[PDB]
Amino acid sequence: QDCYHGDGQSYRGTSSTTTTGKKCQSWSSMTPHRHQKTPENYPNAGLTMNYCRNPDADKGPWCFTTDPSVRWEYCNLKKC
Ligand SMILES: NCCCCCC(=O)O
Repeated sequence: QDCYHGDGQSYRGTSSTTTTGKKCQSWSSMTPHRHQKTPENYPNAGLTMNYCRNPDADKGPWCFTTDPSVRWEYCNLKKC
């Protein structure tokens, strides 16, 4: 099962697609979106490849988007 539990900071699945069906930008890529959500900045977060994560304590997993126009979105993951 690829779901999450409550806030999903726990998650470590390899779901890398947006809520709207967009590819997730890779965490360390500063293209298209430059940001500070790097493993250098969050060594415990699991800010690997381009999978949905929660380095910020948000309500659920998300990622930056490869759509230059859409900086970030929630992930297409379910609460389990
Ligand atoms: N936690 C949801 C919003 C992500 C904001 C990304 C930021 O620009 O650092």
